[PDB]
Amino acid sequence: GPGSENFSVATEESTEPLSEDDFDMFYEIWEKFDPEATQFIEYSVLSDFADALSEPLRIAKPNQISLINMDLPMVSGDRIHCMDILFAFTKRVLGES
Repeated sequence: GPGSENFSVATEESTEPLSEDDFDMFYEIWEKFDPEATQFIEYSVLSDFADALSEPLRIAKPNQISLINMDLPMVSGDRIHCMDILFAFTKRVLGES
């Protein structure tokens, strides 16, 4: 066996504010607006989706002003992609401003 008891110089345990339960909750609520699993929704229902989540991924209604102030893309000029919505919603929690 090695010396100096602990024998290492580093660790592998990550440090972030989110958990697996946040992403599971996101995908559970996502299916209510994209039951076809296309990975897209319209901006006309993005505000209902934003209010359907649990905290912290929630943006409590009225939320249209918050969505307008995000750097959210569009894929068509009227729809948005699942991962890009997720990113814009977690950006607040992560403190990336």
